[PDB]
Amino acid sequence: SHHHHHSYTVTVATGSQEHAGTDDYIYLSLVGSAGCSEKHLLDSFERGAVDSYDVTVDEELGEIQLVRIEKRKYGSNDDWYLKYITLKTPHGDYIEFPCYRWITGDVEVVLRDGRAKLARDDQIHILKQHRRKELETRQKQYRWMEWNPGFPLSIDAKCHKDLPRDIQFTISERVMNHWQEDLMFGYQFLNGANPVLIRRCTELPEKLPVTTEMVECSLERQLSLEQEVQQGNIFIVDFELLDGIDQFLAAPICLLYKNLANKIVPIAIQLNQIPGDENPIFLPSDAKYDWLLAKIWVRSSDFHVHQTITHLLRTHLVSEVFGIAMYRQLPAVHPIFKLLVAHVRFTIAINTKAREQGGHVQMVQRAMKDLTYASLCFPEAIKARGMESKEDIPYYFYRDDGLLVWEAIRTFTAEVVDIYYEGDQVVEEDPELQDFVNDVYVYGMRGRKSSGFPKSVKSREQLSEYLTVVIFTASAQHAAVNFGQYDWASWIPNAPPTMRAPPPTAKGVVTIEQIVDTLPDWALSQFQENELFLGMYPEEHFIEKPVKEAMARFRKNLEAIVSVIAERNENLQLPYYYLSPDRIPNSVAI
Ligand SMILES: [Fe+2]
Repeated sequence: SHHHHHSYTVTVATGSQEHAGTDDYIYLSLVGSAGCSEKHLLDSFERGAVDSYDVTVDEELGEIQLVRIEKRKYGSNDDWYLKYITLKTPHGDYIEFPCYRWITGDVEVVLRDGRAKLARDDQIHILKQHRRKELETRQKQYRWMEWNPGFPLSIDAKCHKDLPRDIQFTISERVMNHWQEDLMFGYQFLNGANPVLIRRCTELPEKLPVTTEMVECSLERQLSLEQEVQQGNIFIVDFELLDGIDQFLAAPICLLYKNLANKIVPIAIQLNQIPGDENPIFLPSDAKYDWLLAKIWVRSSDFHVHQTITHLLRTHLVSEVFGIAMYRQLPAVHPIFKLLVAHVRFTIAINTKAREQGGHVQMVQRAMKDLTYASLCFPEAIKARGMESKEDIPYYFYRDDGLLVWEAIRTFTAEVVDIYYEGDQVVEEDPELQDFVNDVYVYGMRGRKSSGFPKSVKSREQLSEYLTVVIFTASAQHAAVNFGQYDWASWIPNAPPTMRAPPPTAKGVVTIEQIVDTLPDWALSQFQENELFLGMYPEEHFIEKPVKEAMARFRKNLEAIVSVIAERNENLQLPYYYLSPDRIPNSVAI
């Protein structure tokens, strides 16, 4: 008798997404250590439904190793999303078999129980054959393809339809009123949509011939400009990557100053790289609209770097690399698959629907040189820009909140790594982990030595760091650069997507008219009702108590971080909440 909620006791859970149900014939087989069962027929599996069956075997099978599912068409094929199967066996044991896959009827689906296993744990043929065939199937279905010259390699799929079925689908107001203010312009380099470019200047670049006389009115400590550099109070945003893209663009240098109120404000702007009479150093002491238009041009450049580099290349395409490497080299039963699969959810499909729908390609090609592993290790990357000291640079909330979430994910990956890897040798000898890391280096990052990506991982520490890169990039870093886009780029003058006139080549000439003639004549910033936020793991790939306790500790820690950020934001002029963990999605899904 069959009991449907909404010998062996078999429970089948159908997904809650639409079209998850099927009307087709479902056959179940049990593979035990002492024999296999005949194919049993189950009779429809509706969306959200849990169907339970009582199955009597012809013989005693021993400990159940695998469950097998075949979907024969009843009339027309009907894709079926299977969440999991469980068994209560004749010997009283309860065994859970995580699936979370679409079943199209094209092949048999064979599931391990949910206890996570390294290759080293699988010594009987039944299990070694399953694992080997799974990886061979994965590496035929998930392949590398060069979409555009020089890009990280992506998925071998022209259309979203061609992907394997499993991986298919107030601040605005403030900007409007204050976008002309030097303070607001400076604030965004630390806490707007693109807070990753500014760095501490340690000597003035020869290509920016600014003098203490030019900026004396902006300096407030009775020091020369070169003395202020040496005291660490001068910062720079340099868009030289835009230089040499041939749809009008510039490649500005923007010099900034930490004033006595400890706020970083712009003090000089050169709109192109090569200094000259027709490339002036604009200053806040210039005519109102000279300085205003210089700033708009920097806002335009920051926008384009942000869209193509900060966002697309360094979070979307990087996350897709990690996701393809995971599907190709880690079987479902591997603990790093179980950990990472929720953080690459939808990443490949999002990128694929974008690709199907010149100068932007060059920007990616030029930024590949800086797409390093160290650049993705958030604490080290902050320090490499000289921005680490909170005593020195006190209003860098992207840094402060990133550090806490980076450290929370690091704590979690370490606990997980220590449950499943007893020492450093087990990490080094894990052949699937080594092939996963190697695919990233060789295929995703093209094998470029200067990427700094590890060729192998040989300790628990190093593996924890590497998993934190993957998870932080897909979750926190993506949210910080994606969800402030409506706040900061919905007022066009603060973020022009195109420019209709060339940059001004002299002072005292631009009018409010010329500013209007230069400027042009929300989708990606929204969350969804389904949205899964950092540490929500409804798909139970892990079923074991130790890792489940580690996940609960991870959530509690993220909850403490939410409270810290909320109490910090209570006292702030303009709250920074993009890195509050209740707002950080698990993955790149938008
Ligand atoms: Fe995104």
